[PDB]
Amino acid sequence: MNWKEFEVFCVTYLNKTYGNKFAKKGESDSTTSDILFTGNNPFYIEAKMPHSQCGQFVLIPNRAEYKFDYSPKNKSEINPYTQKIMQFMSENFSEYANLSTKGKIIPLPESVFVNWIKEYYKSKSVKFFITSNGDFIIFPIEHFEHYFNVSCTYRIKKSGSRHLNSKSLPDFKQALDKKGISYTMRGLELHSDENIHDKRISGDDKDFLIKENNGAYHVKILSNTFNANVIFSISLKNNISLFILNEDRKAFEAAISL
DNA sequence: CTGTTGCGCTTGG
DNA sequence: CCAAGCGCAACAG
Repeated sequence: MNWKEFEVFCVTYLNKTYGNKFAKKGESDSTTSDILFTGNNPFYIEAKMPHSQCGQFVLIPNRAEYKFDYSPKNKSEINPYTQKIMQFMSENFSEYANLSTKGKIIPLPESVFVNWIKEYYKSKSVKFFITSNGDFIIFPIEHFEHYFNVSCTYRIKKSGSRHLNSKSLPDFKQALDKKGISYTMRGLELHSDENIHDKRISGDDKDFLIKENNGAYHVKILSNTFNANVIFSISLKNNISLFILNEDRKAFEAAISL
């Protein structure tokens, strides 16, 4: 299943097993965490697939100073582990200053990255993670390293899309016409008997993406922002202590009972 | 009202 | 399986 279905699967399990106290938040909403527990001890739960990413922050190369600057537009604050990562990258500036989509790994001790994750998720009011290897695994954030291997890379990650808008409509129609596509439009709604699902076309410095939903097409404008972020990847361990697993399930049971 | 950015999410070439 | 990015919301203008 995909990540959206996986999160629903986790919420269904939580409500079935522990009562109707858990709610999934909006898909792709970056301002909140995946699952909210309702109770006198409220907290969020992150659902993670076995191979997932797990937080980021943008760094801007300062070529005049040969160091990295923490973006003032980042949505979490510098913690001591952020600072260790920035120090390593800045002291190795020539190795990281040339940004790439392939990414440059950061070979610091894994504990630095685990500690970043623990601080970051604490700051988001996330007390537990849920994952699955065929059975559901629920654990408190302080035990993260017993469940996931963590790595960290610095890579360009293009920013996301936006909806086609009225101002961009002439440019979009011009791009369609140059491609020879037969279509009509009612406002921002596109109609075509051609097979244009997931089609990419461009014009006047705009890259468009045509998505099919309902009974017609929804057009997106892709970003032109290509900044680079430190970003964490996690891989579920194949060998997890059953002793830790069982005590962590009891810790979850305590948290929802407070 | 529009375009930019950073964070969500593993993904699919 | 590894180089790579779109769906989303807050922001500034």
